[PDB]
Amino acid sequence: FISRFAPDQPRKGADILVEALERQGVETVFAYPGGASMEIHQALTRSSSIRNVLPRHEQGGVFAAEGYARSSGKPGICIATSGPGATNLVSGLADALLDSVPLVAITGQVPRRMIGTDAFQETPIVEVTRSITKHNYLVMDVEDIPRIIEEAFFLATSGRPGPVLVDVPKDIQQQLAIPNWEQAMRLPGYMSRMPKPPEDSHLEQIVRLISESKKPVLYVGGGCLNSSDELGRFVELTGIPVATTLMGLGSYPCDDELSLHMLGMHGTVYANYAVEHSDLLLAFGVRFDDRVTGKLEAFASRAKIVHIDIDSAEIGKNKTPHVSVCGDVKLALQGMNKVLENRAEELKLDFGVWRNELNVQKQKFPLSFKTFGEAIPPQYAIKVLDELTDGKAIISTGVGQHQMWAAQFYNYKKPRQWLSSGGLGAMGFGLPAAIGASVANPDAIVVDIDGDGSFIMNVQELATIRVENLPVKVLLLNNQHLGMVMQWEDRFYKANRAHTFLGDPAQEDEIFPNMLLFAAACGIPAARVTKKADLREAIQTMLDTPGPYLLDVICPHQEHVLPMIPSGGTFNDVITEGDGRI
Amino acid sequence: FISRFAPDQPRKGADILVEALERQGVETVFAYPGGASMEIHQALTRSSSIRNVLPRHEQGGVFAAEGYARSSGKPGICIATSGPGATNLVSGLADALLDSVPLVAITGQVPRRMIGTDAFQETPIVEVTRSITKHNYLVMDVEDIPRIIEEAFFLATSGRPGPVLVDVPKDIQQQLAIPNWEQAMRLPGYMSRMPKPPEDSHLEQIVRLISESKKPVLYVGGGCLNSSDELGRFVELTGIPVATTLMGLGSYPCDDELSLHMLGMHGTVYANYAVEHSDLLLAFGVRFDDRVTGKLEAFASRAKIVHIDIDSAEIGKNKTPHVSVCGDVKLALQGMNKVLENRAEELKLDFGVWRNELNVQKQKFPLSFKTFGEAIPPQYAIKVLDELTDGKAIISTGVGQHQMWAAQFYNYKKPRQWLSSGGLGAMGFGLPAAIGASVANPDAIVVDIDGDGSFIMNVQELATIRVENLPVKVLLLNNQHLGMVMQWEDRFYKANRAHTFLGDPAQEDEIFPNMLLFAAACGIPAARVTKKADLREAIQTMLDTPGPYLLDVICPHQEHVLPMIPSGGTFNDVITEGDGRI
Ligand SMILES: CC1=C(CCOP(=O)(O)OP(=O)(O)O)S/C(=C(\C)O)N1Cc1cnc(C)nc1N
Ligand SMILES: CC1=C(CCOP(=O)(O)OP(=O)(O)O)S/C(=C(\C)O)N1Cc1cnc(C)nc1N
Ligand SMILES: Cc1ccnc(NC(=O)NS(=O)(=O)c2ccccc2[N+](=O)[O-])n1
Ligand SMILES: Cc1ccnc(NC(=O)NS(=O)(=O)c2ccccc2[N+](=O)[O-])n1
Ligand SMILES: [Mg+2]
Ligand SMILES: [Mg+2]
Repeated sequence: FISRFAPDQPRKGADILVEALERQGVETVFAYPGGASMEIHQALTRSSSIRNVLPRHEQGGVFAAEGYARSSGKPGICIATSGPGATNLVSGLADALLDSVPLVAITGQVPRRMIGTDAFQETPIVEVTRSITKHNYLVMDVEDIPRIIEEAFFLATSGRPGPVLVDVPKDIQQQLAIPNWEQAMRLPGYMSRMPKPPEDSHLEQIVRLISESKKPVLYVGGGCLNSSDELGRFVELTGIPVATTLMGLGSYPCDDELSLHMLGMHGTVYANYAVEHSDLLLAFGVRFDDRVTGKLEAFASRAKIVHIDIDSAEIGKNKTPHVSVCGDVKLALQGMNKVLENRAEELKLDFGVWRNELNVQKQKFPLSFKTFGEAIPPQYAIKVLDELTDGKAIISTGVGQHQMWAAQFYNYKKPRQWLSSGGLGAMGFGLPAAIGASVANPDAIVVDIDGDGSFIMNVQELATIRVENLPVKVLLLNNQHLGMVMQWEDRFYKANRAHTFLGDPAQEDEIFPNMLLFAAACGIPAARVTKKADLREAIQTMLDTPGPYLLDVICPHQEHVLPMIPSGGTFNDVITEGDGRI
Repeated sequence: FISRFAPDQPRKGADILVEALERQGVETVFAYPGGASMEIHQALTRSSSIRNVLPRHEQGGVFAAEGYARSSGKPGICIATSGPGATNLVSGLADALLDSVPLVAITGQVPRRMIGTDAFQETPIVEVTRSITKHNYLVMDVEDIPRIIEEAFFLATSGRPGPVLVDVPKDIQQQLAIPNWEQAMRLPGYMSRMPKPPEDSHLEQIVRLISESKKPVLYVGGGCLNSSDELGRFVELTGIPVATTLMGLGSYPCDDELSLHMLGMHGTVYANYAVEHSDLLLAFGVRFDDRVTGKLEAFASRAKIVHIDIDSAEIGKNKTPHVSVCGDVKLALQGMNKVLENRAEELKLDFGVWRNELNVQKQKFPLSFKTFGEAIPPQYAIKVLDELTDGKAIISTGVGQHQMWAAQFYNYKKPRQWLSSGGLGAMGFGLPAAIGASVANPDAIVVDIDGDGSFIMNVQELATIRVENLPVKVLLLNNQHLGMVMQWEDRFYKANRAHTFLGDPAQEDEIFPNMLLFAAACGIPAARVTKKADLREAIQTMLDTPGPYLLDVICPHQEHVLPMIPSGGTFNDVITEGDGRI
């Protein structure tokens, strides 16, 4: 590593922190400047390897860092000033923690001598973010910067990945010092309980259970994002069907005959059927979240549960397993793969009768949508995008109906193609997320499947897309409503509208606001499409036009995401029919 | 009070909470719906007295409630869903606490049985907001709703006003119960240390000090917002000049001969002079914040300090006073006014020599600006707005250069005409704040003096302005930069630009983005003005056109806010000359 400073020569704390980032392999930050972080931004300009993407609001900054992180496997880095800068990161951090996204957040702070005095732009950010980050730090000495950054990146990326925040007082940024880069990390506790490689004692007991079962199911989630090859090989050696959580899409290719697609509340009927009637549940890298389980005692009630997780706090949290393995699923699969490879003819595994039993359910209840006259079905739009991009686009989304359809109707080949807020479910995620994805993946098609409710929340980032000259494609499914809330309104509150309409009550038939004009304000080419016939061409034009593009897709507002298990329900409660129409 | 329910008849917790609001005199909420707050929104629709203004992002919601609160003296109410809804309020709460703004925030939460399980859209909001609210609550029983709401509004509005958050679990919203409205508030500690009326022992000692002083100064702040009459009478009985904090503008009319205008870092030279050389400092409703004091030992170092504050934790926090009074400044002035009225001829007060000494400073160093050819001076634009509105507009602002000029160059007659984020200094405040102001004041001219950096952050609220048909006027001082950061960049970092340019580096002379097109997207009439000559007419057109209006005012980017005391400095360090030019 080549420094920009002599080994014996003092420099500012701000300059130490930036070098600390360079030494971690950081190439991009998302930083919005302010009083308490100016020094860091000054140090940033004199770096040649780190580029800064300036957002227009710091919530854009964080979600952009998440996009960056989710679409690459690298940690996302964002920087903010004290006070209002810092607090605007809060939703992103909470989002990153719940979805296990590696993130390092750096915030400026008032000078140390003023911490606690309610100074200009002061917020006890360490206090505020304690329950919503993996860990955080207040830097109280310039001597500590090398050690804290190293710890921050280590903690953020190791074990169960998560957000780490580092608060840096202005006077520390200014203090001249000589950094020492060979300090030991002060993480003795965390480091002592980092999971060991799985030994064969546990792994052969699982292969034993597989060979003894008649109806096995793979329940696969966000823990498997780095184990696509391993899981691939595991399936071809067992022939066990694969259900997936929303966070796990793409781990196993959605367009394969062994794929049961997504399970859960808006999961496919056949996936939930498989899990309902399975005798062996192989839960790899999941957290038995309420959205997939529903009522707990009814979830895989006839199943022998095997649960592999890198977090011990997750094992036996919601459903208590029969067999458990604590550690990396990649290694567990690698180990299980060898056992299955060696004893292949010794086992002669055949799950034909079970796989077939599922194949009839896949036909009796496949994913379906209605086409009404010339109106665009949102589902069909996503199918056309899938066909035209050849299933190879990076997709980010907002939250709601459109998010579920983007999950249901696009066929993700690899993981890290699907970027979405699952745990927290934060609106205004898709657009800034797309920015991060595109900066991390300069040669890939990046499409933000967004809703008009979500899109508008962080519309200011269209300024960012244009200025940063990024080829973000926006497929806006415009249905004039907060659809997800409207669906629940329709089915539980006698269709009584409670502030879910997003258009203008005066001109109730006019599309409002005009999303094309937002795009024009930022010099981004845009088109609107209303007839289904024009769709195939409109989307093709979006893809072909160089640089950013917005396509406003008008959809009938009364479509419903199906299937649906009402919250806290069972597989028997599954709703497969109906909409907000007549 | 007429209820919508029989006294003996059960109803939902959601319906109890809404009635609790009606019983408090609530007429407006700012609420964005979601999964965990649907029930509240359903209960809201069946209320006939409370209207809901739906924002497009919940940070808009909070700042709108702040606008409402700041421009009326009533508490502002906002409602949000769990998780991402709740976290998006965070900047508003922190803002409201630092500026002492009465606010009640209600958030939905996951059902009680799931608190702590990282459920769908769960955030420990009570944990997160503890250090940034006056108080908060987790409701654990439907029986507690009447008592908690009453406590919430009491705490939010009594003593030193502030934000209070009430977290309400979904199952509590659904539970049927019969509310009891006569419960005693469980605030024995808070209620026992609520300040008593000031007795004459203290007040005559102050009048004694006034008559003994030769160079007295009134240092007046946000504590005086409800004491404009009392302070008015106090001045006409003493003839003591009035300096003001940013939060206190309008308490004493800026356009009066006894007014020293604003003091502090961007305060007038004569105001800071007065305070520097005063022998008696009358600090009424201020908090000796670093922005006005600078280096503490040098601030009024020759002055006898009298400090009246409703918060005992503020008295002797930063500067230790000689004499102090703990309580309401309105009552203290009322008491002091009688003493001064009775002993008028007995004292024969005359501060001519001191007032005159200040009058020469007011001439030697008045507020000034340069006009460059045909380009618009931002200062002059605000002067024209002042003249044309007759000084009677409600003004909200973003944060930065434009905020200081809106403070310096508009002459506020009454308090609660000036709405601005002072303590936290949050960008994207001016626009949603204006919405709250206009909903609270349907017949007043409401103008948001905003900057292009700040404006874009919450540009989505233009959808809100239009749909809610509110006559918000937006005077956008567009200088293509984060000006305040740029000014500091110019004077401390050799003009080295560190991510402060907001336009497009490709088309560097084109105004970017096009703010008129944002306004058009939301069907809001808009015009751009570049030549100074067209300004008088452009602004007049903004005022005359019914409904919302945006005026894009182009300004040379290298203007500097003056005067300026570099942070942590003295009156001797005052900078009165220069800009970002040649
Ligand atoms: C408004 C809303 C939703 C509607 C989103 O509106 P959209 O128009 O963006 O998406 P669509 O459903 O119509 O396709 S879904 C939802 C959930 C699942 O909690 N919420 C509540 C919600 C409210 N606020 C934020 C920041 N995030 C949220 N998820
Ligand atoms: C960007 C910025 C400022 C520039 C604001 O840009 P504007 O264009 O809106 O205003 P102007 O100065 O050019 O007239 S001032 C400032 C301070 C005083 O901390 N910050 C840092 C800042 C950054 N982010 C938020 C939410 N609030 C802030 N105050
Ligand atoms: C652009 C700009 C505007 C206003 N202030 C500043 N910077 C500072 O004030 N720096 S500072 O002196 O260290 C400071 C003193 C008290 C509170 C906060 C800060 N601060 O956040 O930098 N920078
Ligand atoms: C619009 C919409 C979408 C999804 N969910 C919901 N509501 C619920 O799920 N209600 S719920 O069952 O009480 C619930 C269970 C677990 C976590 C969170 C909630 N919740 O926030 O309402 N509402
Ligand atoms: Mg929608
Ligand atoms: Mg500007």
